[PDB]
Parts: sequence; C-alpha cells; structure tokens
Amino acid sequence: LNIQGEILCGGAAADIAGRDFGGMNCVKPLAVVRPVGPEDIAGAVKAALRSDKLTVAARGNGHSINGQAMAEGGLVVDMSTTAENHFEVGYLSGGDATAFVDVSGGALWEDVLKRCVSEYGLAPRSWTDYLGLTVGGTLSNAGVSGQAFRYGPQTSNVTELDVVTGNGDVVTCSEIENSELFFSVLGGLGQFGIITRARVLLQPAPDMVRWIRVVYTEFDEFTQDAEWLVSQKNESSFDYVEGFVFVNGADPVNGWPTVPLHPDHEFDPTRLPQSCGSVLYCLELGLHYRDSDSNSTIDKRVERLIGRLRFNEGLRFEVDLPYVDFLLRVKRSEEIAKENGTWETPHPWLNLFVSKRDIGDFNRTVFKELVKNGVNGPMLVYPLLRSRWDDRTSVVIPEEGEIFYIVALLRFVPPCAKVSSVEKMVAQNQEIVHWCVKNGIDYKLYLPHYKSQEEWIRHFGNRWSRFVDRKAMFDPMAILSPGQKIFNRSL
Ligand SMILES: *Cc1cc2c(cc1C)nc1c(=O)[nH]c(=O)nc-1n2C[C@H](O)[C@H](O)[C@H](O)COP(=O)(O)OP(=O)(O)OC[C@H]1O[C@@H](n2cnc3c(N)ncnc32)[C@H](O)[C@@H]1O
Repeated sequence: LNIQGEILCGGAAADIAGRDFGGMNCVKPLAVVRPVGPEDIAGAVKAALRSDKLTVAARGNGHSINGQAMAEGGLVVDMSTTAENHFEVGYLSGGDATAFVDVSGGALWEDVLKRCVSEYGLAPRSWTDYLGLTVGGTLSNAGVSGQAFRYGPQTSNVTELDVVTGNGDVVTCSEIENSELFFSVLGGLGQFGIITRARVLLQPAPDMVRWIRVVYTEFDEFTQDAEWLVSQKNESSFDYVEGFVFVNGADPVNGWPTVPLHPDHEFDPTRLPQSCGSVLYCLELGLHYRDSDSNSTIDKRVERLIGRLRFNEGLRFEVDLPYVDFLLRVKRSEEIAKENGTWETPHPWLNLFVSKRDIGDFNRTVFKELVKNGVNGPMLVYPLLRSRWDDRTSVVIPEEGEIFYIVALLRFVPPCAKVSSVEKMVAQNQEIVHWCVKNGIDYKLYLPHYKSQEEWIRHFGNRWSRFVDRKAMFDPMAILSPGQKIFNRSL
C-alpha cells in the first residue's frame, strides 16, 4: 500500500497499538499506519479489502477498556497524526447553536476546547468528564457528561462528518447528505467507517463555573431531586448535573475525603445521621456565569436555585473556577491515580444505562451490596433525558422511560494487588450484567463489550436488523473495528 504517512511494523509502535486503558488485552497488529489524512486512511482500508485476512482499527487515544481499538494481525490507524487537519469556525443563524467548528476525528477534546476558547471565546456545549479523548472516539460511542440532560450527548451536537467507509469511499454526510451513513456512524462503534472530520456545535464560552457538591443519605430523595433538576425549563436551573455514590467512611480513595472541592473545607462526618447506609450519594451541580457578574448576585442566584434541594445540611461544598478549569477538572483525578500508581494498572470499568424505573433496584443490590466498599474510583450515577437522544443514530439506550440513568463503575487496581484481583473485578462486572438480565432490568451497556452473537442481538434488540443492514451497506467484508467483536471478518 502506497501512502504519504508512515507505516510501522513491530517494535514500540505495535506494543502501543496492542495496549489500551483497560490494560487487559494485548493484541498485536501487523502494522501501525500513521496517516496524514483521509487518503492514507482509505488506502489502509483498500489494502485490507484486497487481502484475505487484514482488518483495520482506528485508534483514538487508546481509552478503550476491552480491546475495541485493536486489530489482531491487522492495521491500526493512529489517528493522532491527523489531529491538526481541521479547524474552521462558521456561524449559524438558525438559532440554537451560535456556531460550529470543523475538527479532525483525531483531535483530543482538550485541544479543541482550548483553541475554541482562546481564539474565538466559543466552546462546544456537550462534553465528556475526561477530555483526553478523541472526537472520532467519543462520537463513535455517544460522549456523555453533565450537560447531556440539556443538549444531549456529543452525538447530538454534530451536524456533518467526513467518513472513510469500509468500502474505502471518502464520503461527507449529514442529516441531509448521505444521511444513512451519518446516523450509522454516530454511536456506531467504528463499524461503518472512520470519522476524519466532525462539524461540532459551539456556543459562547462561559467565563466561570460555580461547582457545587451536596450530600444525600436517602437514594429516593437524591434521585427525586436530580430528576426534578434535569426536568426544569431550559436555562431556569443548572448547566451541569451529575451524581456519584461514595462509601460512608474515611477511605481516602472511596469514602468521604473524595467529596470536598478545596483543601480548606473538609467533610465533617458528625453531620451525618446515625442511620446512614454503607454508601452515601453526592449531587454535583455547575452554574455558568460571567466575569462581570456581582458575587452577591451570583450567591443569591445559587441560594435560590439550590434552595428547594433536600440534601443534608452542613454537607454542601462549593468552589468557583474558570470554565476551562472546570471542564478540565478530572486532570486532578488523573494526577491522584498516577501518584498512587493506579493509572498504569488495569481498569476493568463497567459503564451502563439503567431506566429510571429500575435504578432503585440497581441501587439496592449493586451500590448497597456488591460494591458497597467502593471500587477504588468513581461510581457515577445521574439522570438523562431521552428527548435529547436521536433514535436514528446507532446509540443504544434503555427501552422505556423519558428519564434514564447513566452509571459508571470506574474500577482501579492497587499496584500491589494480585492478578486474581482483576479477575475478580471482571467476574463481578459479569455478575452485575447477569443479575440485570436475570431480573429483567431495563439496562444497556455503554461502551458495550460482548463476545457472542446472542448477546449483541439482545443488546441491539429491535435495532439489530438495522445494525446488520447498515453493516452490509458500509462494511460488508467486516474489516472495521474488529475488536468490537460484533461482526467477524469475511472469509
Ligand atoms: C480512558 C477514559 C475513557 C473515558 C473517560 C475517562 C477515561 C480516563 N470518561 C468518559 C466520560 O466522561 N464520558 C464518556 O462518554 N466517555 C468517557 N470515556 C470513554 C471514552 O469515550 C471511550 O474510551 C471512547 O472509546 C473514546 O476513547 P478514544 O478516543 O481513545 O477512542 P478509542 O478507545 O481509541 O476507540 C474507540 C472505538 O472507536 C473506534 N475509533 C477510534 N477512532 C475512530 C474514528 N475517528 N472514527 C471511527 N471509529 C473510531 C476504535 O476502533 C474503537 O472501536
């Protein structure tokens, strides 16, 4: 194959393309392709199509948990070498979003953020918690954070893509042009093509965020309050709503020390009622405001907005920081992980959506029993609104209810733990999924990983035939993102 970029066989390049953040799969490619642009990528795709066995996997920033960006004896396309290929801002008169920016599928969101803000005072309006992820990587899944209840996930905030299809075609698509490909690729787990450019929506960048954390002991009250907040009329409430479960104890990694937002206000556990469960709940809120706003005016606004919430008195923590610093807040957690050596150990992360109707049951068995001593990392749980998620996309969410929850068990492995430790974590993730399937819980995995056809058929449900149809159209040989394990390469 003749390309402008570099082709690397074996060595450190292959080692890296055979690793991901999951830290549980090592699958080496024949070669790593470092493309200059869409032509190098379609070349890689066409090479694989001519061969008997080659497959092609785009690699974003290697944040997958279960080998989804790996290609056993295939070609891994390191998208980072395309990270700077696009940066064009345009305006929108159609109301809603102010503007859009064209960015590479290989750009990291952290870089997109910094450049939009510094050059234009604009920024995307829907995020992930962690910004060391690629545009094409998150758009291939959903891209979820505390703004999604208001604007939908990142797949709801893109209006055009350039895609290199599994046929090797370079195609521009949108709601109006090649719409089937557009909707297929969004949330499509890399199955239908490689995103080389995305037109991402922009709004004016806020100056500041008031970041608030308040604590609940009662899951019913926590979820009622959170659902109420995400259901409020546009711009009458907060601009970010998340939640998390924490251990009722002093464990610095799992317990109440994880709650405070600055070193000068600590968690006082004597404010907790005597009857508290094994775990407690934190509602996390963000209010955007202007540099010019009077502090008393903002204080009064926040007291009004928080004033009906039923959190435990004396367990309210807040800080104010620039908007960019708020969006990059998880850098602090990355630093704690590198310090305790758990950034480089395996991460058997479990991510799923649960209907509003079943989140109570999930809390009862999962949070209050299975992981009641924590998982050594975040246990996130917060509500989302179905109205913001377009069902034409490949994304798969729970079957019933206008509100559903996202849940994340962000497991970390202490560096002196046995390999049996990681096995036990994986086994417990499986035990949770089984418990869901057995008890008819309306759940769907996010970043799903299954190895059997019957599990994928169950996952896609009434959208399985559509998924298969889209595959037959855009990657009939099944060469793309084989590590998702949904389709096996054609013989
Ligand atoms: C590591 C991690 C992940 C993460 C996170 C925090 C950490 C530390 N926080 C998230 C969050 O707050 N909200 C959210 O929705 N996701 C969060 N993630 C998970 C993350 O989205 C996934 O890891 C995702 O895969 C993006 O990561 P990355 O950009 O590194 O992409 P990848 O893992 O290498 O590839 C994922 C799949 O998509 C295919 N792929 C990669 N690039 C493309 C392009 N450009 N076009 C089409 N497909 C692509 C890969 O082959 C793989 O199948």
